[PDB]
Amino acid sequence: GVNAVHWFRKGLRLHDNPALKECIQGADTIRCVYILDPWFAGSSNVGINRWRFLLQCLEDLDANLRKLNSRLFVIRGQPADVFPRLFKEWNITKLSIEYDSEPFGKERDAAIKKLATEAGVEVIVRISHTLYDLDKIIELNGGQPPLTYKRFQTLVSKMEPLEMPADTITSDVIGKCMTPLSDDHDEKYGVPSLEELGFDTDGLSSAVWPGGETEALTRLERHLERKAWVANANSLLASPTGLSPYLRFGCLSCRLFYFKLTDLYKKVKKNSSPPLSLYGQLLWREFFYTAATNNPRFDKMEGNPICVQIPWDKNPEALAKWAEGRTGFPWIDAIMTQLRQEGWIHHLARHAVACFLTRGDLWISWEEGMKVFEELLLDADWSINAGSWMWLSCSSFFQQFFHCYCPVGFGRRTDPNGDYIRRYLPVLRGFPAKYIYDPWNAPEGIQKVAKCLIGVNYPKPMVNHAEASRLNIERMKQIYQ
Amino acid sequence: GVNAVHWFRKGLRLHDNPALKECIQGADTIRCVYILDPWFAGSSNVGINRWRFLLQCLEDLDANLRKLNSRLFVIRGQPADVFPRLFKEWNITKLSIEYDSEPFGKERDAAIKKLATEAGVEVIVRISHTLYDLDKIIELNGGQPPLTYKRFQTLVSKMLEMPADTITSDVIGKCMTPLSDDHDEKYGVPSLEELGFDTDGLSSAVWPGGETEALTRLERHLERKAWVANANSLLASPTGLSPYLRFGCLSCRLFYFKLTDLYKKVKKNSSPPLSLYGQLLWREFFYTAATNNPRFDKMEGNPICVQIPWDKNPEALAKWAEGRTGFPWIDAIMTQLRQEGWIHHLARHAVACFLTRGDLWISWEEGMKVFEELLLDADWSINAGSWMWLSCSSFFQQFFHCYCPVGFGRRTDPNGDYIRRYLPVLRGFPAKYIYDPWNAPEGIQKVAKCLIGVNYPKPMVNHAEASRLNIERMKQIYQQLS
Ligand SMILES: Cc1ccc(-n2nc3c(c2NC(=O)c2ccc(C(=O)c4ccccc4)cc2)CSC3)c(C)c1
Ligand SMILES: Cc1ccc(-n2nc3c(c2NC(=O)c2ccc(C(=O)c4ccccc4)cc2)CSC3)c(C)c1
Repeated sequence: GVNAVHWFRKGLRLHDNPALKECIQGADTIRCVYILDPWFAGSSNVGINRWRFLLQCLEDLDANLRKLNSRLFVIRGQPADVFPRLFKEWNITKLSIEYDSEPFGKERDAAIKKLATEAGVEVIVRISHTLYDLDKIIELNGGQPPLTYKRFQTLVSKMEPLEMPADTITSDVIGKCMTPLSDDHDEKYGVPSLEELGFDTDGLSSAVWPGGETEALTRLERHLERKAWVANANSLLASPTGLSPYLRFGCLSCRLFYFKLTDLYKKVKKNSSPPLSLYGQLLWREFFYTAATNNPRFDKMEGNPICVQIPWDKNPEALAKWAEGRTGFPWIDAIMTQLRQEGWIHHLARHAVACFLTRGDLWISWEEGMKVFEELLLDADWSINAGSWMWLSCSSFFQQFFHCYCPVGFGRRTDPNGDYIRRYLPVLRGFPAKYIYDPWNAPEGIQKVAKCLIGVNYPKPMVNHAEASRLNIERMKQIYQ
Repeated sequence: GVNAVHWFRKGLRLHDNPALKECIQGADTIRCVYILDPWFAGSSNVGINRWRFLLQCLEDLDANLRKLNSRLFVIRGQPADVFPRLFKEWNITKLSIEYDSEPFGKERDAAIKKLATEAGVEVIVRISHTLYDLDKIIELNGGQPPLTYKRFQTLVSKMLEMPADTITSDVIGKCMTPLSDDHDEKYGVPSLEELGFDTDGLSSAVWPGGETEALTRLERHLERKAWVANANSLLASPTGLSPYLRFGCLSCRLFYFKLTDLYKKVKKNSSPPLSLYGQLLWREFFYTAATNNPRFDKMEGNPICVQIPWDKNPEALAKWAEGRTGFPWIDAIMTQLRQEGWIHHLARHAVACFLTRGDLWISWEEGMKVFEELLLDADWSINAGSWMWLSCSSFFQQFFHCYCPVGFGRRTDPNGDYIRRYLPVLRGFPAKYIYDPWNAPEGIQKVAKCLIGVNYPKPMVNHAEASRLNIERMKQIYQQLS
């Protein structure tokens, strides 16, 4: 008969999944697969939050599929080795995927399409990770990706109204489509635990960001309700209505979010032409995906056509202290600790520790910061992470920043009372607000009363910002030439 | 054809702009440009008020140019790299600028003239940032700028130039501005975020930039003064004009004439006193003193600056720069400067004396750098000259008076309203203790809920001890020179 397979990679949801909906059409059987690729492997225990989030997404998908009398099939191995066996054993006729625009996903998917052709399997591809058809954006721009966000905004303004979401997969959508199940399904295709991937979980609290479409749809309605009523040092903390990690994994459709925000704006402000501020970072997300699709070395400086060439220092000792939150600047260290512990930090906090690492203080390549964020950040994948680190290190030709963050000062304006620093660095809980952001300048009496001695209980500033930043500012201006 | 470009740097206005008026004459096209030079980069969020004021000046220029069917072209890059490309691409034949007297500007403008010559572009320079032709003052004085303000007054006594008509739709005539479809994307005015500044913690400006704001303030300022014919003077006034004079949103020559006409109307007299013009001639004086002195902002190697061995104490500087000295008078002024970008002239005297010859004995150069980043109404010449003069670093201006960091505030604002506004942690403290919190009972402290050392910092020096020693240092320095 007609045996269909939907391949989950991103887009880990049943709502607004046009590839899955079209794959079910006319099908006698459906199997939803997720393939754990041993390509992604070798991470240490620091990368646990990404894996935990992913596994919780798969658990949620499996549970939602079970309400449809289906299951999620989790298969371990490389897609190129896995899919030819699946095609033969399940007698597959159709394979569906949500389009992936990133270059190595395009490479992977092109190879899998060749194998599908060899097996006589039709391939269904549908766009649903981004608001727009990125290739149409590139085509409208004469075949090259927009070089600036303003150019991107202008291109997007002329393009056809973004496609509306597809109906959720239901009892009715499935119909008489069925999922054949073996007795040992859970043993052979179950979602893995963290331990099975090798991670230590004995010292592990419950997630601040629980994965999955169910969590995301619940957050969406509360996020919309809170913003209607509205019509800070607590925004540095993880919000129970924050949606960004769910947008990265596809537990929440970005097109549904866009529509729900626009409808909210119309209902609250009684106006049909909202400002860009409404959409937050949705268009910047779309922009970095567009800039990366055709550039397989988007994540590299050397040989990358759109990346200014800058002689960053090689300093792994300084990089580690930055990555591990042991810089001596409580503001910077608190941010890296929150990132390491929970996997999300505020957007302004991302700018602060990125400027600190690259153009501001350490003169270390944006590539190294990207790799640490790649390991630790829940809500940014390869395109957006490479794009943001490039842009924020002044390595994009058309975005020169005139401003350089202060590692002490920026924190004081944001949390005058160092509540944020007292939370993520409790060893400084004694220090008062006048010294909490620069503990080195506190007298030894106030240090001892606080029961933390700089240099012993907490480390001293790793550089002098005034000295370092002035030189790096002079370095960058020379580079422009 | 005849394609003209007017280059805005200062003089961000359409009124009293003789360079732009002459550049338009005989031109087939006109484009007004502002060049964002990456040389000014590297500021932290502390420098946001200057940048915000500038961008609002540019926005206003663009909005007023749009009423003339024109646009402001904002280009990012160095003038020396930008202008040769512009000349070829737009086929420019003339380039106009308002004269800039500062050493840096003269150096930049000489390099751009050489590039213009190489391109076959005629260059138009007209004076309109100052009341007078500064070089004529210098020639009048025998080739050297006046050393003292009184000699300067004497020189201008013997010499103001009159203003040109505002650029109108009639003035533009058949001159037009060719526009690309992507103009806004390519030449639009940048936002603060595009320069890297954090705007999330930012309310609306106390000092909104732009000619339109300045001309509105000018009329209300003149009407208020006609009617009159202080603790609230420490606060920003809705009729204050000084930031607009610095950026050239308000012509200083228009202001001079309107003030003179007001005096003639109200007092029925034709010979006004110098006090009528306030800061206008001191502004002119510092521009004249600096224009030939590229090291005017330095002590060592600067010929008119007395050599004084200030201490290098960056810990003390930061407390002064961040308004954490323990003296609520000094701290309130530095806070108001950081948050808004203007403080009263007498407040400037107070925190300058405190930093240099009064208390901390830190070099006037360091105060100037903090002021250059924070202060909206003083540019390089006036800022360097003011810090030199007020730190007794000018040979011919010796001050016999040392400001008191507690007493001066009390005489100015007895209740302490000013301190309660910019330092609300001391809102509870009564007027007897608000200017010196340390000398107050712990009971009044606890009731006020600010404990010194806990909610606000303690005095960083003993003024009596420090000032006496610094006064002794100063008398010693002068004697070695005499
Ligand atoms: C270091 C870093 C890494 C990743 C992220 N990040 N995460 C996500 C997103 C991003 N980026 C971003 O929004 C992002 C947005 C703008 C710029 C920019 O240049 C720029 C240009 C002009 C004015 C202000 C700014 C750079 C990055 C969007 S979707 C989840 C960030 C903010 C920082
Ligand atoms: C620390 C500081 C920095 C800048 C300024 N400032 N701002 C602006 C201006 C100025 N200066 C000034 O008027 C200024 C005026 C006079 C003297 C002087 O020696 C002096 C000489 C005799 C009697 C009183 C005083 C010093 C500075 C004029 S246009 C905007 C000030 C007052 C202080």
